[PDB]
Amino acid sequence: TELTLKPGTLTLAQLRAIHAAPVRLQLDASAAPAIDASVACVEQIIAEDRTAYGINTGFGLLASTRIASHDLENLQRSLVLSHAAGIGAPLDDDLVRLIMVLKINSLSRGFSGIRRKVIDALIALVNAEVYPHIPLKGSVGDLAPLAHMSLVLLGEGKARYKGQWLSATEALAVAGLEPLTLAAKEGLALLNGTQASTAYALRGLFYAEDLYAAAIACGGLSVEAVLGSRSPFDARIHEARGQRGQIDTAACFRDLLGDSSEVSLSHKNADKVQDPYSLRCQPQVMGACLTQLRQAAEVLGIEANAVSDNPLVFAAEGDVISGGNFHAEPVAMAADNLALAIAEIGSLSERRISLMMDKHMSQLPPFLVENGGVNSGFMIAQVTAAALASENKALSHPHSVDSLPTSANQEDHVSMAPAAGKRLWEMAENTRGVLAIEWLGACQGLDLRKGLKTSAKLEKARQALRSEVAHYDRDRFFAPDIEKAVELLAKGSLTGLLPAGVLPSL
Amino acid sequence: TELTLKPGTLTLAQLRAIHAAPVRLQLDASAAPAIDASVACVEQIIAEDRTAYGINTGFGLLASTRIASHDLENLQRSLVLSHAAGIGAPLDDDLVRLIMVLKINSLSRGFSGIRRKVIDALIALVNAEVYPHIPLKGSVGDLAPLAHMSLVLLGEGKARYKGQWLSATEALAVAGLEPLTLAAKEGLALLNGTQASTAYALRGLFYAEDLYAAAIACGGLSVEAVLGSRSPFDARIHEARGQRGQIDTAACFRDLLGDSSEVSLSHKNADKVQDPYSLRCQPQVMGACLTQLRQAAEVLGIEANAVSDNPLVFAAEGDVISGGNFHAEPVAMAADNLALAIAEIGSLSERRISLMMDKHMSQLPPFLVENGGVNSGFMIAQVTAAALASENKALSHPHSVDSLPTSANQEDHVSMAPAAGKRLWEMAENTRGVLAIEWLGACQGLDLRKGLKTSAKLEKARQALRSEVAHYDRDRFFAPDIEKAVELLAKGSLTGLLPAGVLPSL
Amino acid sequence: TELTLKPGTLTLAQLRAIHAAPVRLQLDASAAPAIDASVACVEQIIAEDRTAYGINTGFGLLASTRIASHDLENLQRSLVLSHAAGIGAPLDDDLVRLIMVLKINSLSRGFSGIRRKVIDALIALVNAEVYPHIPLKGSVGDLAPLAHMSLVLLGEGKARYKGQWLSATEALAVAGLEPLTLAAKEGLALLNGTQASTAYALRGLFYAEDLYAAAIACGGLSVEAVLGSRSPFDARIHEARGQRGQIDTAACFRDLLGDSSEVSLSHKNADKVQDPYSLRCQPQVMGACLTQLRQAAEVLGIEANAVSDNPLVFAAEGDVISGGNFHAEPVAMAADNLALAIAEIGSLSERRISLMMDKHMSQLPPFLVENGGVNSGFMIAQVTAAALASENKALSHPHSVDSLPTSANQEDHVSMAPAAGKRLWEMAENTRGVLAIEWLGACQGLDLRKGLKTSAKLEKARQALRSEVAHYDRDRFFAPDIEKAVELLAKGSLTGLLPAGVLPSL
Amino acid sequence: TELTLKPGTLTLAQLRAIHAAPVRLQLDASAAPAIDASVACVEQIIAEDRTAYGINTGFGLLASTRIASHDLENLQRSLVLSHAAGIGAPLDDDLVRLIMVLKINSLSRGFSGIRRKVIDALIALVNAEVYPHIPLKGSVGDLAPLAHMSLVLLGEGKARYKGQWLSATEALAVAGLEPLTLAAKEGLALLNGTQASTAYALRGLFYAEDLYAAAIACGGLSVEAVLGSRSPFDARIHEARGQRGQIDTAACFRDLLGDSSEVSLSHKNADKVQDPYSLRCQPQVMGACLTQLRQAAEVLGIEANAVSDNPLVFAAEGDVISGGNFHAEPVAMAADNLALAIAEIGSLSERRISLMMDKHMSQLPPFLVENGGVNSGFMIAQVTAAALASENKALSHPHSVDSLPTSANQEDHVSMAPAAGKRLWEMAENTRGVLAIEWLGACQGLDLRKGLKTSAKLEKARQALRSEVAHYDRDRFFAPDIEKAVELLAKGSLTGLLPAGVLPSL
Repeated sequence: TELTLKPGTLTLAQLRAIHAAPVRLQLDASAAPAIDASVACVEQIIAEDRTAYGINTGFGLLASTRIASHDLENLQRSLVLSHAAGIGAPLDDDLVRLIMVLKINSLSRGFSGIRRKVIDALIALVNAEVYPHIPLKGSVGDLAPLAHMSLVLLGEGKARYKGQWLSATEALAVAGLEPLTLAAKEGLALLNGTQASTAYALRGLFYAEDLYAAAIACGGLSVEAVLGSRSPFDARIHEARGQRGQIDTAACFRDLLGDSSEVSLSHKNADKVQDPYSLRCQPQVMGACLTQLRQAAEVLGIEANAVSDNPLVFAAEGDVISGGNFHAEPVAMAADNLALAIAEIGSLSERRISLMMDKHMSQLPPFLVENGGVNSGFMIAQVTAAALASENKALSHPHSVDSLPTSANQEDHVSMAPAAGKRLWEMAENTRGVLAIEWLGACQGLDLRKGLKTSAKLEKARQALRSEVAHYDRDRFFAPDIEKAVELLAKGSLTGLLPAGVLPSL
Repeated sequence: TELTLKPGTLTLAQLRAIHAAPVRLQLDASAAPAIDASVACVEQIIAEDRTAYGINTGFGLLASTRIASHDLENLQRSLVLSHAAGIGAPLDDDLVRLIMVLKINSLSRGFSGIRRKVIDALIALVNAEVYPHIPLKGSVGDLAPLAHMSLVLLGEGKARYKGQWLSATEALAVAGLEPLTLAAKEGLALLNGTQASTAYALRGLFYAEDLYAAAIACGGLSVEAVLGSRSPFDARIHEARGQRGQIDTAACFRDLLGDSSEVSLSHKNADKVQDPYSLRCQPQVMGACLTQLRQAAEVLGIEANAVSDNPLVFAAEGDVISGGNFHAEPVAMAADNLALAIAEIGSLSERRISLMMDKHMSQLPPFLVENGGVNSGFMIAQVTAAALASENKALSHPHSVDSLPTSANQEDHVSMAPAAGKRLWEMAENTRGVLAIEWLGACQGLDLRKGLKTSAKLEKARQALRSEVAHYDRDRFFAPDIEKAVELLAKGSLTGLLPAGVLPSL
Repeated sequence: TELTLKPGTLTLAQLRAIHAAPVRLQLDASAAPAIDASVACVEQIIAEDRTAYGINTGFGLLASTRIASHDLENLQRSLVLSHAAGIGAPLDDDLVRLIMVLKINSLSRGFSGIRRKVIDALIALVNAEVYPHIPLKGSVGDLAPLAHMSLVLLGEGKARYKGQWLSATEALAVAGLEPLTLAAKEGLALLNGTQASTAYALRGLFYAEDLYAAAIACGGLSVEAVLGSRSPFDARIHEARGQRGQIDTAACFRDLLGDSSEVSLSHKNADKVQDPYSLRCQPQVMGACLTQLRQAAEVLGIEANAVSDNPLVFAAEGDVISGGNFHAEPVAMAADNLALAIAEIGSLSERRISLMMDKHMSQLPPFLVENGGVNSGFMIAQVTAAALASENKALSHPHSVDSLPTSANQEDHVSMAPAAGKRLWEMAENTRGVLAIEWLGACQGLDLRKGLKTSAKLEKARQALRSEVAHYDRDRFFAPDIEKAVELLAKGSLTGLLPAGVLPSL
Repeated sequence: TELTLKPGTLTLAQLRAIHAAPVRLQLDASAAPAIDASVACVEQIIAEDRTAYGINTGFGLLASTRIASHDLENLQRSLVLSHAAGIGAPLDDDLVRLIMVLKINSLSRGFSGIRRKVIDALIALVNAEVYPHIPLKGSVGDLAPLAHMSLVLLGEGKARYKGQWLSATEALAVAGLEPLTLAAKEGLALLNGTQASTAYALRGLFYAEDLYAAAIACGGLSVEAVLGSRSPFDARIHEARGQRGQIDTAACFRDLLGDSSEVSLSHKNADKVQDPYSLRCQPQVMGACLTQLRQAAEVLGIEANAVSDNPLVFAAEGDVISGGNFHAEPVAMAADNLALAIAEIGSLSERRISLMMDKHMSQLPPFLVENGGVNSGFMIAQVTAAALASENKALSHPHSVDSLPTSANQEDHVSMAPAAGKRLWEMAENTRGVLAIEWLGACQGLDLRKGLKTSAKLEKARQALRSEVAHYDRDRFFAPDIEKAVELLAKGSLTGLLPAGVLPSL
């Protein structure tokens, strides 16, 4: 993607694209005025020998002590070095890229007092596909990960280029840069903010959306496999409840299923025995999940565009004000909200798998295999789905309700947004595995309705899976089939079946 | 309140009023057409000897077995009796009233096929202030509590009138009624639905709103008590982040605090040392809480108006359709969302109490008492606040992520909405106790700034507390002071200070 | 019970008896030496004008400031008054009695420096059945509840006698007492300690034990009702695993079931189809629960006898030492351990109920009723059991992992033991309701095996229930049957069937 | 380690050694009788044309259908292939080795009916250091991971040798083996069992023990750094409480600290101001943790030796019995117990870090650095410790309280032991990072007490860290210091300071 960025206007679709693939960006000309004007306000404070906390002061004893020039340049470097105190595995380059772009976006709104040259150095790194090392853990909601990113600007730390670690000076040279020296306010502008928290949660959102889309297709396949009814999806039921998420979800099921299929007609008014809730309550459960993800997306899409550093520079009035926008509470809650959605998408899918395995409910052979007292079929795949779904219950415990006071009680309440967002990634792996197993089971069950077809889009879902995984004719090593179905889901194989304009970023 | 109900149009303010106090209601004339038309559709199915699941069938063996008249009347009674299988403490009358009104509202939209006479019998009970016994527990999201309510219509169960338990026949007579006999579809119309789940969560919402309002006033008092700054509330900071909850929250703080007060001016540019986050990040944390409660309120206000029984009768087309609107998933998630807000309101307040107790941070005597090596002052009240805030972490664990399959796997996924909503009530007691202690502490600390006043609305908060609880001059039995402050908060003493149009139902 | 107490030697059976019913106690003569000797050590410090923290110092500025006599008497009173800062519902008298006896026991070990006269005043209150008001909440693990108890000794607060609240002076007079004045160290000896935390957790233990016992009988009934096998209980299986809890649990099942019964013989080698895990894995699951409760009981039985105040007086060496025995961490963990046991007893029972409702698994009519397309039978009782079991998952979240720093970070890590123990009470109500429903279902199912009997002890369980609740012949109001079964379980109706010497306190 | 295994007698020290490093094992001669005798019992059933579930039956339709020879060999292979349905990252070789040895141990007790040749093939793989691929996820407590392990015996799947993946036939050849054909009962003997669950939890135990040991040394360093007292560790305090974990923990602190040190003497009766609980309540909190880990270790050490497959063969009586020993409930609870210990070790350490950063409490410069309004020192390392400690609260939510019914409700209650154990690994990473930061901080703080030494063993802890990480003289890139301290802890640098015979496996 090639982006001429109007700061503060990134959409969720643009954020998904940044998360998914490399970007080339530059600032729109309209960004220059406010960026340069907050720098000029900082420069005027210094030229006028005024003292402003977080501009030309120290910290602590010196918090309203105007320290001298000399000390102030070095102070920026000391802040980045000492604050780069994170730990844990390195983030992958896609996430590092997203964090860098979010930081560029926020700074480029012109309230932070950082030189346009420093912003353009971050842009050069993005454009060169040079990604600073950022460790996963340490932020309480994002001094440490943002300090690690910023090290490379100073010629410290390391960065990844074409999958290999480079020294910061080699990495800068790849991007056409040499090490920079920071000025007043720039250490705080780079280190204070919510961009790591927000990126972690946005990744969770995009995963939740991918899983929602796949679950509409998988659930439609499972309805067909067990001769379920389309009547639960009737628009009038959903209008009468009035829940938007459910209305839009039922509309997606109707789009994928259509009014009837060869399978449904071949079993006619089938419906003589009411469907289980894991089928018939899909609009209600998946709709609640959709509302939850939309809740979270609204908060996260704002936060991606937020001015989140401190103190803020209001050049139009000539004011520098210390507030609290670095506190990532809304991000932490958005991530905890997303956990409910990822968990319940998986729970409902796991119950549909269980239904398909139950001969009294599925109208299929037990465990979806012919010769069933000699073959186990899908029996243990169903157990794997149970294990994955169960893990998500404990993982749903909220992080936004915890806090510890850091630094002699001044940092006396924090968000825990990073932990909240990061756990969504593993929840999403769990739900993706459940859905992969459901996909496998429903395609197997439809195969056993010999020669019959489902709807146009659900046949595309069958064809996608059968390109890699064969019908289960007799017991064979099961796990490679699950692995392949998971990889197809992770690559977005089913996402394009969902109607446009339903999910926040799609 | 006197209400001429247009079904499906209840507002959150009206729901708060129903929850708070008795009501007298009647249906608007415009409700009659659809109510009577879905009854006529049911009557036409029976007159035409057609068979329709959930109208004139049995269940199970007989699910598409048109059973005879005789059996069908008795079947309604057998359903109510057998389904009234709840357990636990009786609900209070305010909550029973809310459940009854929600059921009236939903049925009166005309999609359920229940006689207007049966709806008007529920209305007569409400109007007579006769409240069926409903036990707290048993629903998985609301057959059992709604069956208990419905017993009284049949002359079974018991009901409360002027605080005393009456037999159902005495209770009906108070309301001008005699026992009714139910018709086709009416047992399911009464028992299926989400009204208990929704009422439990609405009570949680109203509590969360009450606590939000009180926390703006308490936090403003604490800012003043410790000589905190107003600069964190500056509108430009909040506009620059762009989070609506935070913008509106900072506007509330500015309204209550004003630009300056005698206390703030008497300590002038005070601000020489940055405020702790529990003060300066109030817009960010309380704003995240406000967004969360607004999230939940949107879902709950829709659900209060929802058609939530099954099967639904679409008289305009002549269709009866079985779906899943009884599944309370969105309510369960809304309640889990509210838990985050109630917990974090309390956590932030508890940190402000801790700040006030800390002589290095408060600019007040340790533990808010004079003669402090002989007097303990607020030391153990602060511990009580810690205990209450801590309990809310475990209580925040979500219920919406659990389910058990009931009835031979047909009821194979449920919401757990009742448990999700009910736990909010105790969370709210915990946060109310924390805020009561904060109120006490900040008024004590302001008293120690001898003769100085805070802003107009915050002085009203001081006066409200000091009408019941004196300045703490020397150690005395502490707990009665906490009890009185809690009761004042529970009665809404501080709610009217908040600007109108901020909280969903206010 | 009449007890001549050798301090520090209370057994779990004695603690159960104290919890269950009134007591009359006196100290054994052998207690006097150490009690009076630690008082004499305190008196010698004061006579020698020495200074000892927590004996004759203030707190804070004065922590190693020997304050004068005068101030020291008043200081004790100020501590009790200011520390009585709890909130919430009053504890019931049984729990208050247990707390008082635990405090008597701990102080009477002679390490606390409190006059024997003050200990004997607490004993007089117990013996007179006069129970101070103690509010439920406020301790973080037990200054506030122990301060509330202690108020009555000073003629403050209130106390319950024959179910009515009395002023402290009337309450003291009932016990033959007049208000006391405390001496050096006595305020801390009364207020510091773990007795409320320990009592809350002991109540949880006793409930868990009661539920374990009832669950062996209910599970044996359910095995019989569905024609399950006795082979899973064979001692050789359990010896081969080697887990003690499971060995002892299987021995209990064999004792209650016997080698065969009329029902089992009438269905002979029945066993042709393997039993579900909720039957066949009872030794494994219930055994894990038994080990967990034994874990907790070992810790709690020690803590009931612990010296838990501070500073401690070692009269034999002449030393007063400040440590940390008031920290209730081990109690908090014991309570969290008990939560796992209470939850899993309930989960396994709920699955046995579900099995009995499933015609494909139970060999009984669906929902345990004859005429089943017209009668719903136990269908909604099973839903109530699901709701109760589900609630226990969230309630199992541990409290021992939380802490907040109280009082300017000196009280910088606390246990949250009170919250951990108290939540067990509601978990136990939930599991008791599940077991009540299982009891009802299995007796109903056995009735449907017309004229057949189970084993001697399981017939006693049937007779106990059928004395209050009839066979379910046709749909009727269900809930009163659940209520009666719960009350029978709460009264210990099934406990006496379990072999002696299995459960810690039984 | 070279082991002549007496089955069923492995100690926790031996299990630690197996987990830590390669092993060479053979069975003791005394193992042969029972192994061969249960095979002969299986052979006698087949020779006698008897039918025995799980020996010579099918499953399902055929569960008491004696299927023919032919089908029975192939049935073993079909079970392994179809059951190898796990997903997720491959286990590391140390854990695979532990699982293999636990399976060898359990089978070699002679109750499973599997040929000694098959056991010796697993032994050959261990001895050759050839480790089957086992994916992390899928078991609900261990068909799938044990099926994956077993694939390699049949010449399927893959195995790791010298860090590289080999085909199963190459891997077998490395071990001197060719593919095997399984006999009656052998597929179930290999696949049923608790060895993966038990290995996952044992790894958690060993980590918890390593962290306990490191935390005694780190906490002793922190006591010294802030001039804390040794009086809290006095044996008489701990004897008077009577909790064993606390007694043994205080004895460990006394051993490492000694009666006095140069630092403690140089500050003399220092003690004039009481230490915070994070120091003075170390015996109480760490002792509760020790009891918890000992609880868990007792259960896990039994389970490592358990006969956990099914059905079991009792050759002495000639009986084959189906029970439930594959249900890993006790392991799941042991793992949840360990979570409390790992969490609270980390919480207490994080509070000691916070104490060291607080100039009002530490008697050290703020943030442990000289020149502190220009240098940030340990400020953000402390934030990293807060983040890690906080994550452990949510991760402590129990898995043993969840279950889903798998396979048409026969598998109707499961343990979730694998998830319970696996999450301990990440909890341990979190607590290890906290302790690494504490180690760094306390060594820095002691350095600032110029030229003074602590005790003999605590100086060894200082020397170990200072071999890799220098004194923090001025701000520098912080994170590499944390990384090095974590690696030293992970390698057991501090474990050998703890007295022997305290921790279960040490």
